[PDB]
Amino acid sequence: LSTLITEQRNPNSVDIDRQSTLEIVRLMNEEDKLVPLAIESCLPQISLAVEQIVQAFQQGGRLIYIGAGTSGRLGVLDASECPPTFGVSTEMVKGIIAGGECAIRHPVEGAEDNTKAVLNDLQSIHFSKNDVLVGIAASGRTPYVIAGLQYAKSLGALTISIASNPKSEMAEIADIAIETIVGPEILTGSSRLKSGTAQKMVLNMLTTASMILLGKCYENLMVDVQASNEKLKARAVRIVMQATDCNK
Amino acid sequence: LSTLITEQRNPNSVDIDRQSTLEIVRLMNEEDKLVPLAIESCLPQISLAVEQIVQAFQQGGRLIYIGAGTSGRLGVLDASECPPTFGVSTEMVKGIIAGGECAIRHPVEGAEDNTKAVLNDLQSIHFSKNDVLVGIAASGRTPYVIAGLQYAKSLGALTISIASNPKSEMAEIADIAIETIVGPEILTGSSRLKSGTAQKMVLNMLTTASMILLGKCYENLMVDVQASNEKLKARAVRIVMQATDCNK
Repeated sequence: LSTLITEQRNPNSVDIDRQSTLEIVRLMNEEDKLVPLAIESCLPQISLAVEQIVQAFQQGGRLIYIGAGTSGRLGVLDASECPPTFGVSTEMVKGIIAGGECAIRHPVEGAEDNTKAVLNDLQSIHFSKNDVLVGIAASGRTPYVIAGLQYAKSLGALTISIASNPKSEMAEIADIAIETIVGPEILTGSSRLKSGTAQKMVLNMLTTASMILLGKCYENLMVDVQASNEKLKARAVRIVMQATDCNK
Repeated sequence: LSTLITEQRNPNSVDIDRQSTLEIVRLMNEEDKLVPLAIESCLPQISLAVEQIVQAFQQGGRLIYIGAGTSGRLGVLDASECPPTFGVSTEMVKGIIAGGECAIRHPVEGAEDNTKAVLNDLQSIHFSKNDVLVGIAASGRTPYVIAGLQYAKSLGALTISIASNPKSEMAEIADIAIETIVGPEILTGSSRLKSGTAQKMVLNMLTTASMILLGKCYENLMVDVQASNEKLKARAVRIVMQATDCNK
């Protein structure tokens, strides 16, 4: 844990437990400003991932996310938004979380250390060399994710790692390593903060960019939207009008 | 929908469906840089919310999040991280999502328009004037959330609104209005992007700041961590050492 930035103490928060409410949120905001800068540095790798994901998609493959705790939950979150936004099948982008569905709401004892469970999770969805696997873990050393990436790599599938520590074991295994160096968290080890934000930003790019390139968009209009409520239904009507000056 | 920034088209993405992969992710990154700036503007309101949440917590109340779709999922995500990070009961911070558990993975037809369902959802957890209710909706007009805030307000509970459009109906009802003006999304109406990031950042501040003030922290060390895996167990040992120069 001593060689991980994610586990490092932030010099600016040493006396955070003695600072005013405003000073605490201000400090959190200043650190937040650093996350977009950390992603900018990874754009070349993120872009490559999108290119590779689009090709896989065109080959009939799926985009698979794996992770534990918060990282896993973010993969589930991003995946859940693809069908309603781009009108795609729920199978196109799948988010897998260590520990199963119970892990979405709460932690599952030793879930991220189960190196055998990930193989079962991937075999259950018939993971194949045609799919793309994105391993998400701020530490870059989550056993469950390392094993998932190793398995996928051995099968012949393209692998991508998203982690917050440089030269991680995950990055050493993955074909494409996205390293979001966000720096020490305000609360030491609280990766749910800056790394969580970084992961959401990267995941959003992987799906948004890939879906746009696949045609699930016209100009900057969400033409493949799945209206499931009044707002979205009213937006669908609005889109049609914006694309071609007509009326309701 | 024509008076909502969230539904506005972004001038910089008009031909996004015709741009290279790198140009797409770059544009998304430039827009992302704007989110922390949008939060900075709300710090005074966010800080006030924390102060009020801490008092409620000290009075025995809970922090309750309500939202639909992505907004609801983020409230669930933030809530799920409090027990393992601050060692608190699962009842202290609760995330409620329109549509029930099914809504975590996928959309539930008309869930965000059900103004009666929110009353049932709040009554089920015995919501009271002693609790604090945070209504989360980028549009600021989600019927399910508006009704939730109205009910809570009438009961006598402190209410907080988090939305991305100024002077929303939610902000008009809530006691404290946090307005994260992030600007038009790259994909028109795709609030899962900038507004989602903004909401996560605000929620993270509400719980991190409040928990720190309650003593669920020492210096910047996560002393109340709940070790559920080798990493966290190794961190607990590390924390003890960092606080007082001892050894394993």
